[PDB]
Amino acid sequence: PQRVRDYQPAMLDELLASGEVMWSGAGQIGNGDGWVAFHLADTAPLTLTHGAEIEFTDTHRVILETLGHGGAYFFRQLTDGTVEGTAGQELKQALWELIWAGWVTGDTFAPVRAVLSGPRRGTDPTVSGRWSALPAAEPDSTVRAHFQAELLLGRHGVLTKGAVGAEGVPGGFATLYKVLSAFEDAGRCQRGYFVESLGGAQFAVASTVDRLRSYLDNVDPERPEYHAVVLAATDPANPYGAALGWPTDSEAHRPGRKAGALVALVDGRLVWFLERGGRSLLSFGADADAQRAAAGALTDLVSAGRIPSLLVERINGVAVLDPDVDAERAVVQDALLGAGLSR
Amino acid sequence: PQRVRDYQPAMLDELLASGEVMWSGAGQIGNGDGWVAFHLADTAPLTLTHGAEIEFTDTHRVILETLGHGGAYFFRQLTDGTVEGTAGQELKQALWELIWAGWVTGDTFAPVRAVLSGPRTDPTVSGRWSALPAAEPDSTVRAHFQAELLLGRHGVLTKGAVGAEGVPGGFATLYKVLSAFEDAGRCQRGYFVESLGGAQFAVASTVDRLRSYLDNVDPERPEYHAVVLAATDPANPYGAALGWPTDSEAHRPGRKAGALVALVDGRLVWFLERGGRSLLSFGADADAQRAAAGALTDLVSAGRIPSLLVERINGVAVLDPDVDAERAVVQDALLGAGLSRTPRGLRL
Amino acid sequence: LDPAVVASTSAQLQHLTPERAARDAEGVADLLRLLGPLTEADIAQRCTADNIGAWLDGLHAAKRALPVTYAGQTWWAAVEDIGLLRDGIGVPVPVGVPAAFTESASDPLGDLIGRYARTRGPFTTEQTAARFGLGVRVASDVLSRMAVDGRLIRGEFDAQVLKILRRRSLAALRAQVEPVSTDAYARFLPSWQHVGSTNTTGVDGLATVIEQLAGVPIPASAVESLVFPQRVRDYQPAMLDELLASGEVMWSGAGQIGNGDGWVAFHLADTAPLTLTHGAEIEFTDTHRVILETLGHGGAYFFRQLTDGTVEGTAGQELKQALWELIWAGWVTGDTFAPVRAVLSGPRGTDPTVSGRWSALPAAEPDSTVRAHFQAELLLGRHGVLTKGAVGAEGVPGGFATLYKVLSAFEDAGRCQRGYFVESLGGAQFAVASTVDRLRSYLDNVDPERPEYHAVVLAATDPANPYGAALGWPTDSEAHRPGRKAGALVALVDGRLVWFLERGGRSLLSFGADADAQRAAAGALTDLVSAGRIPSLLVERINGVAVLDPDVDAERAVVQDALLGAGLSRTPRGLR
Repeated sequence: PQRVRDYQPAMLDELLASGEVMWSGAGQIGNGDGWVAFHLADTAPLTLTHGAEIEFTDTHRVILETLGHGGAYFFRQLTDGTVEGTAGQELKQALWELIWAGWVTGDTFAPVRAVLSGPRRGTDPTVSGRWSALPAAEPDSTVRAHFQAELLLGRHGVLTKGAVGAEGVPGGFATLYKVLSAFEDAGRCQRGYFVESLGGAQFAVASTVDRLRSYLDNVDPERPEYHAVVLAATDPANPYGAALGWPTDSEAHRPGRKAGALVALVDGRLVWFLERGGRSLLSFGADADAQRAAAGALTDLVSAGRIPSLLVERINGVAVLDPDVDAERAVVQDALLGAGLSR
Repeated sequence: PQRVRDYQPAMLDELLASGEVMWSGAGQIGNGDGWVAFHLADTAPLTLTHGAEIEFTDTHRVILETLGHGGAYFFRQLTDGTVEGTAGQELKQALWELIWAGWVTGDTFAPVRAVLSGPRTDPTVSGRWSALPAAEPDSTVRAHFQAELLLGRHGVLTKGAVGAEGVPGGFATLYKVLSAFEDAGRCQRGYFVESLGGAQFAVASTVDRLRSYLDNVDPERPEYHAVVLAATDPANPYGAALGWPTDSEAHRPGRKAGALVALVDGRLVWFLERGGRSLLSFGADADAQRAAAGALTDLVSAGRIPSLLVERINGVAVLDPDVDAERAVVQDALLGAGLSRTPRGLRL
Repeated sequence: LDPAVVASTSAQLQHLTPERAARDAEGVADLLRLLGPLTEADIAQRCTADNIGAWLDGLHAAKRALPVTYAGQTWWAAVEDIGLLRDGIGVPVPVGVPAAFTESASDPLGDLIGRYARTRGPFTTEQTAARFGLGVRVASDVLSRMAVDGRLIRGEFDAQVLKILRRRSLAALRAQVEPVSTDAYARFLPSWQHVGSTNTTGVDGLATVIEQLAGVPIPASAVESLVFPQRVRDYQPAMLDELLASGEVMWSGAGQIGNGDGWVAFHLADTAPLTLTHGAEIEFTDTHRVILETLGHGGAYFFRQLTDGTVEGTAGQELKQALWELIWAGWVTGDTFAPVRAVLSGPRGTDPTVSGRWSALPAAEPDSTVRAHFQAELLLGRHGVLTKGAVGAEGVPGGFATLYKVLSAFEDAGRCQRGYFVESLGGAQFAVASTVDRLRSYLDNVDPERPEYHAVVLAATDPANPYGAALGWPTDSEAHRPGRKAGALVALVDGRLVWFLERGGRSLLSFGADADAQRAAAGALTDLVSAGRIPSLLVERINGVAVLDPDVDAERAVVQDALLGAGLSRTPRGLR
């Protein structure tokens, strides 16, 4: 809802149920939430993963037999054993263990809205939509490499040694660079020294670099714009962590790139950081009311209802709020109080 | 959207996919209009009907025999290596003919929302299409469930409503089974509505609710509540239990699809036919037409119905100098409600 | 205990009246469930159509309401009680039963006699032993232990039945119908002011809610947050501001709050100089004098037009502090409700909190008979039955001793009918006639049933909250005593006032500690939080009086468990 700008959860279920995209969960946080990775129907076997190598117990073995031969099935008909009773309730745990593994997917995206709500005639929603086997991901070949390269060049503006490290392609940058240079030799891409760091091998399609050639700070003295944007740390749009390391300033404590960690960043400089909600803050750099724009952004979020918490913000990286207030820390709580009570 | 005060269509597809209801259309009309019959999923085999009979060409058999021993599929996985170019148009036309007979069922209400949108990946066949569970064979259980369901739907089950409703064995078989109910005691067995003049079984509790609405013995000005209804939704007693007023000796209205009966304070004042172009005032009374007109205008302005700019009556359609009294009141009513007059005689 | 009353009441409790009889095949099973097992020869006395011989077989075939042969002759009993009765006395249930609900996890004979007593009138200890096949003294053993619990008490030749028998007998002693319990009035007053009513919607519904809530001062913070949006089902703060802009209601301000949430008080425009309190009579400096000069002499003016020559500066902030206080007196109103929406926002080019046109309120009517007549009729409109109490909180000038005079002219001429309507209140209790018929509902009937537990949450200073105007506060605790205070929540399930939240989550009370009934108020308050109607989430710092994490209080043990049932978590409170 930060990019679409007009999002109703009934807009995703519509796209899902048509058969345009695939759900295809993979990974797990624990106690629900997990790690969902969308797809597209035409090119699903290309941009999918192999598997998870789960234990494959017998109650797992019965499911994959039914879903194996055909298309989508409901919960109540997944097997013959009655869903009534513990033998029925034990199934849903055996299934959601198969989901996060990435073998079966539900096409409605109602389930993974249930497991987010909480642990609290088939009234339960946690297994409601019809579940289906997932198409056998095409084995790595010459075509999967080409398509993945094009996809990466489309997702990132430029493709560096860093972002390939975060994306975790099989074979590392060493193998991908082979096909990247094959492109630029054939055309379809040009390799230049586009951003001064990150080494001297950055690939980009010649259209992007035009846009990127904008946004440069012109050679003039001028008051900065002080723009503000707030992203999840583990959001693709977040550079810090991919092709851009975390700031060397304030590093003895690792901010990291994990779930629920907001990253408020004024136009280019990483200013704040949140962790496991609105609890622990990290002020990497300090500036005069540049913190104010980030505070405005966080407050606009919590007001709009996008992020759940009310941002207590009780701990700083040194945990100095009430005792022995730091002068560099004071600006943080001050710029915050002008925005939000922090309570 | 009339009996669910707030209804956004995305509210329905939330049910269909969850697995609690089954749409199962079971009757075809013209082109781009059908008979859908929402069943519940717990007791679907009971309220379902046997599959219709059709030509059963070979491509139909291809659509089946795959949906048969399986749960459900997308449109593409029905057959293999057939694109929307030439075999698709034959496969699709084979599908929408297989569903109006009632053998397959969408996993959501998205396609039918399109097939009505008129000819203008394709939206016409999107969701998963499932083979449909065979209807429970007629037995004693089917009979009891249908009888109890009918009693739940209509207030006082009559000999009439069983007529318009399609039940095997006619009203003669129900009276045989409802007598078993009256013996056990789950039904009142009282002469509740007089003109029906039969045996209305009803229920113990409903009668207590039905005994209200009884006209008060003293004289009182009427309340004038106008409630427009589609001519064929079960909340329309006429044509099923009450029967139509005998007017227009030759020209007779019915329960046609797309017609509107606008009844105010119980009595029906008007009748629309096939989306405008015919108004069938039945013994009008002044200032009652005002209420029905207000009903129609709030309906069209809320958007639930495509506007009506085409108007006629029995034979006096538009600006007949032979103007009658009964045609007058209709005019004085429609102009007062603000409906436009003489935009054109026709419409292309 | 009038022998006449004790007859009918013991009759209609036993479902013996011609009205209130089973008319159905299932209305018979409801007999067997409400009161104890009884013989079919007896059931025939309850049901209307006496062809029972098939109704009872229908239940047997459907495997419900099985028959048993214990205690001499055989009589039927509900399946749910076949488990209890089995272990109590007689042969056990046949193995044909599903027996899912049969298995007992507690003492049978402690519950088979209880319902048998709660149903009938005053009864002898000799009869129960015959009905249940017991001896003689073995029965008196139970009646003894039953008296210690609070169920069985003496009734002259059944504690809950004695309450009813005393209530009806006395009410029969004088010639008057039995009054509804004060709990029933607490259920009645909200719905008499449209609380949670879906009939009311749109601006034509808000111009109804106002005319009834006219003249009563309520805090600006609660308006359009907890008092209007509860009764005007959909409420968008324009439809109020659009009303104000026309000549329909005159938003007036009375009282004063340090925070800035001034006691606003709405009035219709036809009847303003009646329901308008006079004024405040504060000292008048130069600025206050110059405002009243212009702002009163003509119709109205903008903000900038009040002063002259010097538009703004350090003089702008002082005059904005002069006017915006002159309004909290009641001498000047705003032409819309847009400024006050800003003052609640706080300090957070043009400047709000002086936006709209400003005007001089009309000269309230001098105290006379017309004002008193109108005020009495209005109070009869707002409260259901106005007692000598609620007039106290409304603070009409002259006190109840001045109202009883003119209110007697009404009852004499025949517009209202005094009586004794609510259980425990004054003897005056006036009421219009059409209301009293509605009040005859909400009358908890004599038979025992499972409570409804339908929670509603008000603001403590909301006119719908009866507690503090008509009903007295529960005297549960004397040290920490609550009252009608701004921004306080009163959550009440059936009129019981189960909670009292104060000043956000800062304080919580536990008046009616009931299992399974704290949860209803918890759920309602959580819905208020989720819908955003409450301005802020709840914090829940203290409970009772500052209960700390160790050393759980027994009376308190259930309140926290109920709070856990809803969204609120175990995060340390006010960690700071």
